Amino acid sequence: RLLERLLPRHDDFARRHIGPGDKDQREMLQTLGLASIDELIEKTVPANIRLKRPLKMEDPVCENEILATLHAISSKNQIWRSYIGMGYYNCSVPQTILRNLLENSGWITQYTPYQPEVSQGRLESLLNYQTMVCDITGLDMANASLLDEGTAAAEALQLCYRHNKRRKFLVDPRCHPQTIAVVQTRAKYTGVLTELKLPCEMDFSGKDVSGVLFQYPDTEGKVEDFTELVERAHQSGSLACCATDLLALCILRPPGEFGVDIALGSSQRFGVPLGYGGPHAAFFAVRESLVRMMPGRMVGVTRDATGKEVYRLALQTREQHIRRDKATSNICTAQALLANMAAMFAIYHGSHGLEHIARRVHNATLILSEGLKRAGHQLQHDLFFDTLKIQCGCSVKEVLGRAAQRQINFRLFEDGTLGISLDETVNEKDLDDLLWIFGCESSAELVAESMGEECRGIPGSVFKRTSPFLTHQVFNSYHSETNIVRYMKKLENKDISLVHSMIPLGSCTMKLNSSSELAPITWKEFANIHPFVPLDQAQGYQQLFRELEKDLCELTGYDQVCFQPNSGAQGEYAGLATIRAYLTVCLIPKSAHGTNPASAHMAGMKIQPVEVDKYGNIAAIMITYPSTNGVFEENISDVCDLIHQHQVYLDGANMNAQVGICRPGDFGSDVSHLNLHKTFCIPHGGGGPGMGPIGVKKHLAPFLPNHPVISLKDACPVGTVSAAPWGSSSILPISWAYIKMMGGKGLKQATETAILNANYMAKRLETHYRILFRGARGYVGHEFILDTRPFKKSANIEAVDVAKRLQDYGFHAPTMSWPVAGTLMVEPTESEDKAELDRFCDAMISIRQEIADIEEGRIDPRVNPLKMSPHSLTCVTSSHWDRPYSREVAAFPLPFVKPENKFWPTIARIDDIYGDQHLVCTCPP
Amino acid sequence: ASRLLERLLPRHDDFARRHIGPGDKDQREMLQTLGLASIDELIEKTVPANIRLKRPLKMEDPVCENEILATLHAISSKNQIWRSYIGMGYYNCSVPQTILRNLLENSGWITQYTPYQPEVSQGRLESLLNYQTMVCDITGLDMANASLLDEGTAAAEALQLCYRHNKRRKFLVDPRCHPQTIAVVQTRAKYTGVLTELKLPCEMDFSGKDVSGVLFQYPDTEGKVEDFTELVERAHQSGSLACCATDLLALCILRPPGEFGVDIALGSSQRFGVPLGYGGPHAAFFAVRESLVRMMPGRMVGVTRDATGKEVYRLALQTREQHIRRDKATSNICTAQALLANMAAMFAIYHGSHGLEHIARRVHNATLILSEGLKRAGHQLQHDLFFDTLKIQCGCSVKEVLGRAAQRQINFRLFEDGTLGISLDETVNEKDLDDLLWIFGCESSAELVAESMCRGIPGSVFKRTSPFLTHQVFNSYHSETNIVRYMKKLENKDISLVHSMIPLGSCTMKLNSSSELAPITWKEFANIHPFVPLDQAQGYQQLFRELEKDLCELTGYDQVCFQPNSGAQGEYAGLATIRAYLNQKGEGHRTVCLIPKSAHGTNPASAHMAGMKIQPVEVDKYGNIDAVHLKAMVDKHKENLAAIMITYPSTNGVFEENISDVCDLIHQHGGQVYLDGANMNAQVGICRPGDFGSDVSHLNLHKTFCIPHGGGGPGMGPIGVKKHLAPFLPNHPVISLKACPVGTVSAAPWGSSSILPISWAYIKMMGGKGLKQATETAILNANYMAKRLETHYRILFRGARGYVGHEFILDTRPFKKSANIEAVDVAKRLQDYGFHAPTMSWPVAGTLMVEPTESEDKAELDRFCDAMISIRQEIADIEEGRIDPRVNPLKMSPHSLTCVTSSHWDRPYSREVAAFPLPFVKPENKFWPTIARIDDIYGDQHLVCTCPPM
Ligand SMILES: *Cc1c(COP(=O)(O)O)cnc(C)c1O
Ligand SMILES: *Cc1c(COP(=O)(O)O)cnc(C)c1O
Repeated sequence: RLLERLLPRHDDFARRHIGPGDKDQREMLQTLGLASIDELIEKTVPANIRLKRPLKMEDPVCENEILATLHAISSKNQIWRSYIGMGYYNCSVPQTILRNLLENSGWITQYTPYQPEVSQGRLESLLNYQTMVCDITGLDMANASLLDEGTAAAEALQLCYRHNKRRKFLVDPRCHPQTIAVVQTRAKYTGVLTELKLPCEMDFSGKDVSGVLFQYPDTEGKVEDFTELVERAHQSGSLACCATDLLALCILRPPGEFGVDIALGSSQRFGVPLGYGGPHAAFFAVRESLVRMMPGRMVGVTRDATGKEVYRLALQTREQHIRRDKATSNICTAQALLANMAAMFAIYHGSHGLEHIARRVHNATLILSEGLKRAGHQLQHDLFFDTLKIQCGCSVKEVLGRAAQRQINFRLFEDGTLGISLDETVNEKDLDDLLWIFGCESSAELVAESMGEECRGIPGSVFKRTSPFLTHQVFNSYHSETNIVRYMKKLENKDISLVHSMIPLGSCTMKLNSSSELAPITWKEFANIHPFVPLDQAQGYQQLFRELEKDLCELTGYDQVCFQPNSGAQGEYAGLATIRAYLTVCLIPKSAHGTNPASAHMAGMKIQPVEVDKYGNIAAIMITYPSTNGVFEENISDVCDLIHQHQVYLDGANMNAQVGICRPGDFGSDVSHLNLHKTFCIPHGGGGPGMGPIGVKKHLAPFLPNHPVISLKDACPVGTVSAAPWGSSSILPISWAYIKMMGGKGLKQATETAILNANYMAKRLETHYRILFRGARGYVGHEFILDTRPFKKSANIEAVDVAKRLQDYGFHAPTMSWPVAGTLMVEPTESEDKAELDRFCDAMISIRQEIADIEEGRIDPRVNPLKMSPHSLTCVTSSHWDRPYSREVAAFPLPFVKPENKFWPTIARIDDIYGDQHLVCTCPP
Repeated sequence: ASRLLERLLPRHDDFARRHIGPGDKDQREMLQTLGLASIDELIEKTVPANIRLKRPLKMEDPVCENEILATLHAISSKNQIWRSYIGMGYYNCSVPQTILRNLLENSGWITQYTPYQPEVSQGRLESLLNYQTMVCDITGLDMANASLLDEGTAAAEALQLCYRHNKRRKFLVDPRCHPQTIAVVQTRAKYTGVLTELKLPCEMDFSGKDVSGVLFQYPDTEGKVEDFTELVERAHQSGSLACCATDLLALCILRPPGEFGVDIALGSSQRFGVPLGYGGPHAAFFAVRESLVRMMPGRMVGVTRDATGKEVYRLALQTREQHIRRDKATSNICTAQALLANMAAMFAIYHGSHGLEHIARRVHNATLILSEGLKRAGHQLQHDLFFDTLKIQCGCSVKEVLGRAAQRQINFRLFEDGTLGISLDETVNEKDLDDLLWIFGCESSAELVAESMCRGIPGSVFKRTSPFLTHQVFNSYHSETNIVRYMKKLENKDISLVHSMIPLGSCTMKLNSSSELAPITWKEFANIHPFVPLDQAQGYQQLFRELEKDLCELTGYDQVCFQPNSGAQGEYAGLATIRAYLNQKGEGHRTVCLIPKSAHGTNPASAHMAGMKIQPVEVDKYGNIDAVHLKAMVDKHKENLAAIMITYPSTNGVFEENISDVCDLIHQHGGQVYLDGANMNAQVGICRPGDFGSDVSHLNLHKTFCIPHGGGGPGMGPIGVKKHLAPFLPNHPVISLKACPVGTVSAAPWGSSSILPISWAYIKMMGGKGLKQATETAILNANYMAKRLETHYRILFRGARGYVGHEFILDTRPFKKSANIEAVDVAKRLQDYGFHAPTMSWPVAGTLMVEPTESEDKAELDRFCDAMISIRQEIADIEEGRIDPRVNPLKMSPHSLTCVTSSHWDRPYSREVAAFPLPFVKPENKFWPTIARIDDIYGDQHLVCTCPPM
């Protein structure tokens, strides 16, 4: 149009997202000996599996309009005061943690702390989170987060099965309903029988029961003594698992002190938004003797090469990347970032501030309780923390009518009674609205005057907490705003992130997490809605779900998406369970991510491994296209046809090599998870949050996950896989914004440049290191493997030496020893420009020459920069220097590493064995 | 006495507990160190009894931090965000979100102040050098400063520069300059003694050789692009200078002032990625020819060497500024708009010349399109050639147009003569063009108008053909990934409040809280045009009233004027109001202003700018105003006495015993009392300047009331006045503030309105109790530090009973004789201990002045005292011969990373002593000075004030 020539688009976000401009791409193409981008794709991606017609999507939205566009959606939501409860409680998110951690690119762009020596910040903070959970729950050791409350409870069930092998598990029906549904789904496919029984109905006599799950306080609000239940279970060989609340436990005697084996719940009310379901770090802590069976990551204390006390992920042999189908769970990405928010919450308040918040909430509930009783309403339970169950003396409708006038939501119980869960945000004004809602012609002031100040409730009961918590210096040091900012910065600056340098982690897609994408996750219209609100309050979210679904259906070739799964691994489990509901043998290549076999074990499938040939190539199969080695298989249609002849799950984690070029649904796949936090810009967050939505073909849609609280429907659902119906809803705007900004053209170009960048790097490094696997005509997809294994024989150099030595050149290492042990796998993504790629290649080329010096007797084979790496500031600034290379070689190996940009590894090399032999997983004194 | 509810259900939080560092335990220990039982005893012994409050501050109940944003939202949502195409120097722009998030809302960019200590400030120094380079390239002039306050104040500075250059008393102003620009220039001329004349180029008479300079605008306020070559040449042939107000976006496609002979180019940098802000803050630009640079106002970054010979940055030719030359300085300006200059530089780095040309072409073509649509519809365009601004005579009724405009919530500029101004901007899309065309009754769409259309600037002789932004810095960081990395690189070179206490005397480096900062980027504050109709800014009005009333109550004044956009502007404004009052009263012969020699350099400069005869008053050996010399000087000038400028407490941190007497004395002899409020952090909740005889004070919101220091701006300097001065307070020619106004001192009626919420939020969160406690702890902390250092260094001045206020001076001068150690040695050596130095060599040369503020806790204060105590022992080593006097830690400081990690080490102390002097300085928190010691003389001898190659 002539308008478009006179008045072009204001901006094109693809130009900001994609690093290499025109000049870079031409030069990279010259380096590959190719005339154009299309030629590269034609020589990489098999012709017969490419798209017929280009992605059909909306015209791209300029970056300078994306927030107004999205506001037109989010403003459709209504922000009521929700006192629904059910595991989500509004809280006061300290603005300084929101600003300096959540909206800080130096906290949120890094991923899992695999490389500890450039990750001590987030490792300390996750150690703070564990310490907090252990102190408050009263149990011995806690993990570095699970996905949500209900999954954490399923993991408790699974832990119990792993401990004693018994096929029965008793559930208290007073657990939250979404918790029950997720535990029953896991039990169903793991082969364990669950029974809904109250403590008095629970029969342990038969010595068949693995464990019991109850809640404290329970879903109705009641505080109950489980000492006797726990003792009865113990005398019959069963374990006792307790879902709980960290705020409640600030004044309640905790599960640890009435014999509980496993304590779990959500950390959400410790300073994290409602988020319309997530993301929230769940907690999960166990007795000392159960720790070998712990799920997820767990920070421990160890030594470095100098003997300094330092942090690192401990007992890693439990996890998916080592033990695969024999692992303690399929979980990979958890909710590291939001665990760190909650730990900062507890550091900022201290035990003293958490007691103040908890007492205040409880007294506000006690006050409301007396007001309602005065007015002729009936309270079902005398002792509670923050939650009342009310039989209305007057009409329930007229109450709800008034409640609607003050825009307040209650929990509507099946039996016609009401749930009210007060929280940290509740003040006098709200109590007055609440008392007016129930027709009590008395204010909160006046009700309080005739209560007196004899202690009542929890402080006046035998359930009074007497044990201390958060006595470590870290929880009693950073209470001024000035101090917490300084502390958050100190830990930030220890962690190498995307504000520093490329993090080319294979199968992680460390691409740009844009500001404009990130902004909306802290908008009140997304962050401050309770997941279980009536749907007329969440019509903005509905529209977001539809638009993102439709877009994702179009990129993948599937028919319907389910947002419920809140990690890739959860999507695999969900996808496999949907295949089983539609219908047990699951074929899995040995090249598959460790989540693949673990998910299948969790979904109750018999795993048959399939071998990989020497060129790297190969109820259901799990495939990945491209290969977890970055190579496109020539005849993937044939594999899909073959399985269908006798369903096909396709792992989507490598979709950044596909988008706008080919689609898994077009070539025979029935179901895929997508990693939104890897391909679609959700921030990696130090190891979470992520989302793992599954696209399915028409025929699987009737069996997709449902939810017992908010209904997601010929339906025949597999069950329920996450605590919240659409998982971590509040981070979904990030991927919607990427997609709507990029458009069809931009998304295609991003995939193009991801492949270009990976091949350019491989090309540059091919005469220095072996590129282990390639496609039929020699080209890789979006990543490649450098075979460092030969340097073991020639120089006694291991991949780990190269990993640590890279830190000295200003780079986080690529992915290590997977899919192939003793190798590096490299994924630059599209967001990094030529000069950044050239620095990484030059660092590797220079390291190659260091290996050559050892291979040639030019430098001591025991004491060289590779074996002594990383080189800390304390090492390099010491007066003591007794090494046969200079300090310049150690810390500034090439001229692009300058004092002006020098990132310091904060410690010497990590000792892996020592920490697991001296297991300490709480902040030491 | 409390309600039962308040005991069962106390306040959710108290922000004073987060703002004030020392808790109960700290304060008890500090009190023990002072030998005092309680806080009240301290105050009783510090602040004289007779000037203290008779009753507590009467203020609203404090607002919990967890409700402050909801409370403020109830005010801000009263504003209406229309699409404003008013123009008049403010043009909506698309603020790149990544710069907003990673710079504006980064505490690592905004908490630091003026880059006095260059070796821990190279980041923001490079960025200000980027800003200068950008201005110089785009304007085509030789050297630019590191920001002025706004467009109109920059134009007044041009007038003043011209007077300084040639001493002629006439200055010609084009009436097609923006009206607020004219009003601010006329106000400055009025009190400086220069006569302005409003004359069009053809009416301008340069032939008498009595014209200092001329000011015109390009494009002018009506939108027109005109050739000023001949005007400039005529002025030059008669000895006058030519000053040009301009627009940086416009100049991306227009040949700039540099290429038609202009001597001074200025304007606002606001379009380059900074919000409308309902007036501010925006960095103004100001650039000059090579030969005029000695007379430059403000700061200016220059290139120099460090001790190793490395190329590095620092503030250049500092002898021009207020802190050195005082009343002989090139201006009174101190705090400028450093942070917003850095935003605009990042804007230009992110877009490059190529992206700025794209934005500018797009805006211009959007205007050309609108232009053809209006002509088709029967409306008359007054000027053929424009950038983004049309002047329209409506073919139909103006009312029916404005009626329709109101229906699409669009504002135009209403000219006095019944015509309309429309200024398009970067935010204007097809949809808006269509609304605009519908507004004027053109039934054609933008698409259709465009189909029947190079013309405009590209088709004219005004086409820009000169390049700009050819340096690598403007062609390197176009990916979002790169610009984030670049902003971080510069952030991490700058020590800030995310690292350690910055105890800068006379700066009040207190907490800039997140919850206070959050609202400044709310659309309801950030995206309103300063000249909108007032029914669109009723939230702002309510904010102004509430903050005014609160500030009136803390100060004892009757009315506040928010127009002045720095403390120094408030001084100038306050002094000018005193002169207008005196003129009204029959007493304009009174021009003498008495100023103690201890006064901030802004004091004498402001008085010179306001046209007062300065008489210095001496200070005695005890640090007080010399009562004999004062009495003499009062008597000498009693018939001509206009004012005194005092500071309570003194600029040395001491409370004067008889300040009432000083005020009474001046009032006895026919003059008014101006009180410099910059030290109000020692007063709030305890005493009030209005109660003891003061008539007028500026307050520094960016010092006492939590506005972020921003690397040297932004600030606000509101003046409180007594009833009798209120009729003479500044007004504004566009939005009426009323009366017999002094004139207009800032471009925007309430200055930088969008940062005012920060101080409102501090005040409403703290309450009467919290504000008092903050002042209490500021005084406690300062005395505790002085107490701990008194046997190692001389505390130069104290109050009558031995106690200081909120700051104190360490007399380091004796170490010159005993060890050949200068204050600067101590300043640089402190960097090695992880601290930015305190304020240096003012009020007393060769000394350090220390202000911890209330926001820092005991352990942080103890770290600073231990660093000083340890440095004392280093000085002792030189005094007693234990270490070389030339080569020791103090003389070699700061110690950079490159120095300490070198293989070559030839110093008589260890690397550990150099970089980790005490155990609290650890690898895990080590802040590195990024360069060796700065060479001060070399840079001023080899003046280079733009980014050098590569
Ligand atoms: C990264 C990745 C996953 C991620 O699973 P999460 O639970 O989201 O961490 C799964 N599969 C493959 C092949 C991956 O590369
Ligand atoms: C900071 C200051 C000023 C002027 O403030 P600006 O905002 O920089 O103009 C005046 N007097 C004293 C004592 C100051 O500290």
